[PDB]
Amino acid sequence: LELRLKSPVGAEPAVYPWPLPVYDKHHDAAHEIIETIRWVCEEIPDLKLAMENYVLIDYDTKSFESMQRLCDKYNRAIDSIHQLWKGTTQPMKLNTRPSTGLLRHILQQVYNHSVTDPEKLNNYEPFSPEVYGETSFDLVAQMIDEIKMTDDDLFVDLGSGVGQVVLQVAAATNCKHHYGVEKADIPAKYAETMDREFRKWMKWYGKKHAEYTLERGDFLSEEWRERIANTSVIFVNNFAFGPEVDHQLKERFANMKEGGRIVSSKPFAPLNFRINSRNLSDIGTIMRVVELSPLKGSVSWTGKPVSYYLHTIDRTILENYFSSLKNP
Ligand SMILES: C[S@@+](CC[C@H](N)C(=O)[O-])C[C@H]1O[C@@H](n2cnc3c(N)ncnc32)[C@H](O)[C@@H]1O
Repeated sequence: LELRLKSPVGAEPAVYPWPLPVYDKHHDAAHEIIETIRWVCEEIPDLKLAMENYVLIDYDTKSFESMQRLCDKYNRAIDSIHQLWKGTTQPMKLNTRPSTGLLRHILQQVYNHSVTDPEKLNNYEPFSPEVYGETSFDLVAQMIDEIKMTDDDLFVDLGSGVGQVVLQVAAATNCKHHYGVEKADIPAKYAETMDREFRKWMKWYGKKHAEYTLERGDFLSEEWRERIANTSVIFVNNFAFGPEVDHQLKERFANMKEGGRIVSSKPFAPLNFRINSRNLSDIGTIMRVVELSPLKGSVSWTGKPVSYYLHTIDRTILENYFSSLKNP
């Protein structure tokens, strides 16, 4: 026994066994199905136009028949749309990026099909750099909107977890490459499935994504010293990293090129940094730091609004200090 949803672009249908599984207290396969149909409707006007017909909510996530009736109405509409494209009508553009709303849904779907046992992610040594925590879709969305990127950029998420930040960025921008490196076995293992599921579902919806790679590794290693040096945009959720690891990261950001940028949950240099005779060796001498605007309604455990910081490699700061010394 099952449930099938045909792809709007001919990819292999999505098959859900019955009974539909539950992902967590607020997410189950039944709702995923309904939302997926809703979103494909957003991709295809004619499809949405056909789904209005009679579907007066007469479906209940409990009954197989009731769900099978929903899927079938969706599937029959997809067949007609497919015939419609054989006619004169223009077939949906295949190399487009997903809208933000579809992307949120897609990542939710990929996650649920990938992180089967969410609890396992918390099995980490507390009070260590291994502490797990996920950056909200919204913040990543904010970063993407504020930190403009181009096909010239190289994006890296240091300590990528199951890799959902990399996936969102790869789906939203056109960097030459996106990388995620994660050290712990658990999140890294899940990342392999996140990766497969993601590519599979993007194909299913007919949406394009930039190049990306999810890697198992240690970003403090020798290999990464240079890779970091060549990265133009680094995202790093270092809230629980600690002074030791942050110090080491600073030692590595010191080799980045001008205009290179770093977005993190904990600043690598004071915001009020004033270069003087005692702090010449400080990383703050070669970078501008600013606090990104907080997203309205966003309370972290600290009770205050969640905060992220943008650092921009700017050696002009240092150059001017020395000039100021040739005077005054
Ligand atoms: C807060 S989690 C990241 C969650 C995901 N990056 C996000 O933004 O939602 C931080 C990750 O850093 C990783 N990490 C810590 N030290 C690392 C190292 N030296 N090399 C690679 N990953 C490391 C951990 O294993 C942990 O999963």
